[PDB]
Amino acid sequence: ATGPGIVVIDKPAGMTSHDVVGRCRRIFATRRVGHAGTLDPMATGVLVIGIERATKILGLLTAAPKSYAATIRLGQTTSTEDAEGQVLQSVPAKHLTIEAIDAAMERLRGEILEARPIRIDRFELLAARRRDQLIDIDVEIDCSSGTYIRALARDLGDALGVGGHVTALRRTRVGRFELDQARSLDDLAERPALSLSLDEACLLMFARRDLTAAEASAAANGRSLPAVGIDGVYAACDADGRVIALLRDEGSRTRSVAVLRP
Repeated sequence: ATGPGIVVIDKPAGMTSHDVVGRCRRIFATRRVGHAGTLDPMATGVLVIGIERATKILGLLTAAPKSYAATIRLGQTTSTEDAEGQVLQSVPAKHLTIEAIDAAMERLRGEILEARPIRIDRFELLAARRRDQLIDIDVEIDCSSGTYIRALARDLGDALGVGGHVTALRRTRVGRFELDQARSLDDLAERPALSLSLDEACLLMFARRDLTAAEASAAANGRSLPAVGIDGVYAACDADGRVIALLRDEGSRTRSVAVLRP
């Protein structure tokens, strides 16, 4: 009933990204639902959902930069590298200083089936608390993907010689979408609404090209148009501002990325 669009969800802890999609299928009374990239079950925070034909732009959202707030427990390793597993190795971290921790964090910035390059762009220390023999640190991580944040925490613990694991993980950003635009699933169930319509999401994210009636008919069929030198994927709109297709300029001709209004 809402039409196509995107919804920014604040995922609850423990829930899979698949099951969020499941709940949205029920909420929006449709089977055409997808997400723009998994968020770890133990994590909370930003998960971007597409409804109806907005599923066709999900791939353009998946490589977006991400930011996380995390807590790492120094002094203990666990079987899962998070607080859900049993403690395996336990040694006091009490000798560690802010200087030592911060320096080891700085050192872990950089680039880490086919092997994929994962960038840890930022690894910033916010706070540190003593918990008897252990140290809990609150951190912020900017990365291309959060898939190996557990490994990062383990690597930090390893670097400091005390071991580490993640006790809290919260995604604060996916591309343009932060937690201030995110709603809870109960909030969404109460009043089902999109964050943005598909038109709104494309016009926010991409460059824009207004098409004549002739160009608009050709775009709706996925046929090529003359290129105008636009840089990157762009929204090709009709006279009414409706986004017909997402295109890319390649030399003198366009190539269709996705047809949104066939």
